[PDB]
Amino acid sequence: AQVINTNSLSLITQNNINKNQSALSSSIERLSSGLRINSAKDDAAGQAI
Amino acid sequence: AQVINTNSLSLITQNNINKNQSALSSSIERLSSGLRINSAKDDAAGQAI
Repeated sequence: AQVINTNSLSLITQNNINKNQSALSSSIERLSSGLRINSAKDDAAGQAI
Repeated sequence: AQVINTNSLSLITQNNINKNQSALSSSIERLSSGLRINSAKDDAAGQAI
């Protein structure tokens, strides 16, 4: 290898997984909850209606 | 052989070894730590950035 001070590829991998973790959490919490809005974290325009 | 008081070629050889010694020491210290800069006796722009 060339760089040993930092494993930049590992940083890219972690950055990629962090985004997918949010989608996983949102999917699980929306599946558990009956309501689609799930506590107004989404757009509130339909939430008020 | 002509004279024995001074062995000039020996001194020139010593100068060559001393010149190589700096490169050897720099190589060892740079291999020791990941940082390429390593307390830059080198150019200081990169360390500033």
